[PDB]
Amino acid sequence: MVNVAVIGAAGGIGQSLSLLLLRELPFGSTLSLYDVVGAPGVAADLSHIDRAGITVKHAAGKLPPVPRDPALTELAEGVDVFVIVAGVFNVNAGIVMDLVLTCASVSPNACFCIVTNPVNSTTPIAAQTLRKIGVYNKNKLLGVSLLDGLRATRFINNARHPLVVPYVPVVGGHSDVTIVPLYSQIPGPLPDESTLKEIRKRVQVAGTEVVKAKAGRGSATLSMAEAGARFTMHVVKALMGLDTPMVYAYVDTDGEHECPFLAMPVVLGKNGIERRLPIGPITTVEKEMLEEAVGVVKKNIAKGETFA
Amino acid sequence: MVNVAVIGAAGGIGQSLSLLLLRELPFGSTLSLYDVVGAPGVAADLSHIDRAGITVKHAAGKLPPVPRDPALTELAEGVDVFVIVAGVFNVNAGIVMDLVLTCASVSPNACFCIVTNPVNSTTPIAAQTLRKIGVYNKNKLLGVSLLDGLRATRFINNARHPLVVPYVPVVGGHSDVTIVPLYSQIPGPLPDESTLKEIRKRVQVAGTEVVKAKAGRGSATLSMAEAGARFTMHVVKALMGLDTPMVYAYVDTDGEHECPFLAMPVVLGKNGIERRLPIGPITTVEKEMLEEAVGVVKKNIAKGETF
Amino acid sequence: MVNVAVIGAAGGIGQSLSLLLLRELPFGSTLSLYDVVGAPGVAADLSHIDRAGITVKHAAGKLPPVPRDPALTELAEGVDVFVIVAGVDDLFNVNAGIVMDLVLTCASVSPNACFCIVTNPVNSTTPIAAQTLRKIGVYNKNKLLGVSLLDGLRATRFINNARHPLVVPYVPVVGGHSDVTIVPLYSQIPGPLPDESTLKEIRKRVQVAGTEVVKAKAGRGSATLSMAEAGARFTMHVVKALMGLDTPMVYAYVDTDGEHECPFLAMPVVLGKNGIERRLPIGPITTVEKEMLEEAVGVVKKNIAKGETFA
Amino acid sequence: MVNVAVIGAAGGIGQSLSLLLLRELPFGSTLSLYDVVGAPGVAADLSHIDRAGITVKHAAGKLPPVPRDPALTELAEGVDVFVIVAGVLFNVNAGIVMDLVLTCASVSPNACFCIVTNPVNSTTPIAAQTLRKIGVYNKNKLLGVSLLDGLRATRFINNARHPLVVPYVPVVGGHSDVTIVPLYSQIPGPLPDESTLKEIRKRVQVAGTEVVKAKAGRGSATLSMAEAGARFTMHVVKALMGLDTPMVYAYVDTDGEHECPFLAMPVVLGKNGIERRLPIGPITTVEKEMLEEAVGVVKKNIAKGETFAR
Repeated sequence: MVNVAVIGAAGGIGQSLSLLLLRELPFGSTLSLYDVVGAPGVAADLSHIDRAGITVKHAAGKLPPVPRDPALTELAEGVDVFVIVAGVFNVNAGIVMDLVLTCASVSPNACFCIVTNPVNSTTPIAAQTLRKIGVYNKNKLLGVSLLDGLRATRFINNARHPLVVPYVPVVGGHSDVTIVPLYSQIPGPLPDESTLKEIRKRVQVAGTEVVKAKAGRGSATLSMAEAGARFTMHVVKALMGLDTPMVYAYVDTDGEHECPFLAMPVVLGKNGIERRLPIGPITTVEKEMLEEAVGVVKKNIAKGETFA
Repeated sequence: MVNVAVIGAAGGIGQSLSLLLLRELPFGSTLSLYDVVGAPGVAADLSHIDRAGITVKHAAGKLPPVPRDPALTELAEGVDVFVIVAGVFNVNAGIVMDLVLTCASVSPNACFCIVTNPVNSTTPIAAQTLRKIGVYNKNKLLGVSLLDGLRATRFINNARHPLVVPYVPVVGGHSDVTIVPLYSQIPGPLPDESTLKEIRKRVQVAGTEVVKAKAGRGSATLSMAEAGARFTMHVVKALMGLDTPMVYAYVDTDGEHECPFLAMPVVLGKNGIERRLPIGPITTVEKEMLEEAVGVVKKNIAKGETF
Repeated sequence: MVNVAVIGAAGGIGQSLSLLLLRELPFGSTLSLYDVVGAPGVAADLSHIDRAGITVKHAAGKLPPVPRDPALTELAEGVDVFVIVAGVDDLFNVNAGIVMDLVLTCASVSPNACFCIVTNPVNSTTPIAAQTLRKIGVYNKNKLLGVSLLDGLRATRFINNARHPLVVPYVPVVGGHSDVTIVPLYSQIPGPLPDESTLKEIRKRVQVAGTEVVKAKAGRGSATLSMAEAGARFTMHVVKALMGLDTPMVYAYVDTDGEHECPFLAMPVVLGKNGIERRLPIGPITTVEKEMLEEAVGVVKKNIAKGETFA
Repeated sequence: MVNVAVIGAAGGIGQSLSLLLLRELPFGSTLSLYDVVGAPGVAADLSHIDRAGITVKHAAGKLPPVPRDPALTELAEGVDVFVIVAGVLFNVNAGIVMDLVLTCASVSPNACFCIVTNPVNSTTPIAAQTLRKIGVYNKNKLLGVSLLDGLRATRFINNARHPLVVPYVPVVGGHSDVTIVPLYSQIPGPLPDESTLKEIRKRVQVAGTEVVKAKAGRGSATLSMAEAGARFTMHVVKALMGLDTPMVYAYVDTDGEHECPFLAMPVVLGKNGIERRLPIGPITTVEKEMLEEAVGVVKKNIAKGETFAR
């Protein structure tokens, strides 16, 4: 009833994301993997785990890539969700533009989730590609940014033990400074000022901590696989009508905020985004910080939009 | 409550093992990670997932491996379950007997699980390692053999669709040909003779199939991580008195069978192996397969204990 | 999107069944409750639980009963599953008449629905429902089941009590549903079965547990908390198979075409998007179980004829 | 591991409360059912359900009740949580609550008491007086179940803000019909309006009479408090084993804080019971008038029940 495709499934992120998706997909679904190198090896590895009721499809790659690769054209028949996770800005921009053109040509009513690293710039890029073809729904393009909310939630639960909250709202952007946590809109007696400042700074520059631990080897591969798999399950469950979750995602604001591509709460549904909620009441400190984030996001959209 | 340690966690197989454990461990547990290189990087990677109730520790290795190191001893204090997944025959046998020596000197009352490649050979080596120390409980040494059950369940499920079974018994050994799937002891009308031979053969050489598709660049890693993590849930959940599961494993056989280290069903409890069950009824074809399998397993055991 | 209706929700078992169903139904499901008296209370009592995504409807019955109740006809539009648990030396007659009328009223507007029978004289009431559906003109032999999970629950509990740390998830039970017809197949389960002369006592206990419970109640009532646990599980299995989210294997008092000579035995089946899709053979049994089976079948044969003669 | 005793298990609320507790209790625990009439019928009814790892005990009552029932003295040995459910009004119900706490606390002075008897405003302080005569009284181990309001509040708001859904709604005050004050300003998302929040906040305060009206004066919400009572008990047992630290709203005793000694306020459960008492938090002007009035009514109920003990 649902078909989920992963683009770039033989990488570090794609391998772990694929394993978690297999263990949680509903009965009777189907998977689909694609990569230039390593797809056959990964495909005949998940076919041995029992997981009754799940079928795995497979499409091999090609010697150094050519535009509009023929193999991907037959893999994209009848696909409902595309998880575009491929890359290692200039090099990554071309890869995103190449893939969306091939995938959207066969299936034009599907949903897209962007997981490539500079989400601020590749999300608007994908909007231009769908405009040239002539098919574009603003309610079916989402940029995954749930990783920051996972870091904000963890950092507050370890400071107010044994008081535990499920989630924390985060708005703004998703790169380095455009992330702003709204710690005031959660139940409980917030710890103190001049300590929320240290916690708020940690969430923004938490990425550089992981790459420093690896001594410049890699990045936080395991974190985004968990964050990507959680968000992907939200879309499919809402697609079948088994949920109406309220999540935070980098979406296109139809009016609303002056910035056209802010990261604001939404309500998912059968047809995609269903409701766009206002940010809500915020304090003075979170007001000055938010106004600085919107300015930086403005340039990021334009720079990404210069390419395409 | 319960402390779980994964030795050799920065490898390709052990990285997916740790991620799966963090999402299933009970509230208030602990996770310990150790490897020679790359331990801190994995450590400050899972610490960012929220997962309230779980703490994470780690210990870093050093220059090319030396004998028993202080870093491994400090992490091993008060550890209930040890998962040994580390390696690259003689190269792996030397590594395994070193970690068990250093781990068992600080927590002799723990449960040891073996994940490394020569299962029929590394498991008796660890038992001979513990005897030399002075402490060895035959109910607290298990060799993981759940991958064969996962393969045999999938292959038989594809053939009898839409009939689904939760598990399939597998006895014998682990290497290539000692694996004997007992398809007669499952509920249902088995498809047909002269077809089960191919299915039983596919399970025997399923490992070689993955390496060929990888162009001889590696082996299965995503499938072995799932089996290793699933088995550790049974041991931990039973230790804290929340279940008593019946599993198949490559365990010691005191009395019972003639082979000193056959793989047979057991029942797990608050002290480890508490009840060993007989293999049960079999047919003629499976009896012949088990007769040849026993001969190779006996020879495999002797070679490992010699080392 | 699935519609599940519980007929007789204000009785002793209907209330617990409805409460158990409310917490397990899938998102977007709808629950209907009908009874002659007491339906509004159950309705605007269950509606105050959170249960996001589930709507609760109801239709109150009437005065001393009348045939073809107009409220039931209106409530039966757009229904997928019918869960029929409604009833009070002549206990059989009242229940048979009630079931006949209820099936006649419910199937006249939704012929493509599943019927589940939970009224106690199962062996005689299931062929009554089949014959009524035949009389109407619509009858699907893969969409008519009789719940028989209570005996399996009892057998599993007893055999797990016998063997201390060795647990099994289920136990095959074939035959019928009365006290002489239940026959557990203890040979087709893993492990070293305890001993002879200890299994006969267990089988007798499985057969007489109902009278044990009734007598323990000082002759005042019957088993209601246990009977409501089985119906909820069977209904969950049916709805999840119908929606396409599973294909499980169950034991139920279903029809058989061909196979056994007895028209309405209880054998393992596999459920699918169209109800039953594959009936399986009973399997290999030992000699002691064989002797029970031929005696079990004889009583079931005479049970079926009474129900058919009633119509 | 954990022994849970349900007092009054053969009643309308107790029977359904026991059925839900059998399906959700952790492996390795034990149930204990007691009542004056009908205990044997219920006890040998839940033992047929397999649920491997659970043992069901039983203890019959007596003739028309006598003080200090001997049968209730052996069952009280080893219990870890007591769920007082027996009931029929204030004069009759106060005698029953006073008798059972006296017998149970004399054998198991280190257990948790979860009062579910109907006059929660008046019966909770009564049990405090009973425990003081014996000489053992822990204020962190005595709680009153008032979770049926949060269930009613969440369902009513979620039916008007579709498709926006919240998991819980904070409710404080008391528990009868005027002492309930829901705090609808403390939830995420844009609140609907005014002059409609007034009708919603009022319905939560008069919902009990609506259930009785539908029954034509035959009963009350038996199924609702069974679900509410069973869900609340699971929080306490899990926090005793150390498997959770939930934050819940309950009618507890405050060691200072509010001037009213028995307000309903948020708390944090732990290994020893209540581990933290949290401030109510910011509220709006409209809800400020309701809360100030509610405290005045609550004060009478505490003193009305605390003088019956003498």
